[PDB]
Amino acid sequence: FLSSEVITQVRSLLNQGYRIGTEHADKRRFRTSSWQPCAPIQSTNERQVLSELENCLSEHEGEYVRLLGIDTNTRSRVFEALIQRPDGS
Repeated sequence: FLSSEVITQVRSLLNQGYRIGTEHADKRRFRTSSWQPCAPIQSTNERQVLSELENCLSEHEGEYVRLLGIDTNTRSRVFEALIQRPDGS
């Protein structure tokens, strides 16, 4: 289901030792950059992370979903990218 590009980004982050997070916003909240998190992904197992990521995406179909890479020691964000949009504009 997940794209090659999203799998590549996730592997890259995990391989570097970062945690993966995700958040979502409908079209109205996207306007004000008002995101809500999906459930935390504690696993560092690639199969599990991708599985949970796909659940976030499918639970929020028709919303924006943003992939995050998080330095666990700092809790600082090191990476962000949109991985799902509403495919109209």
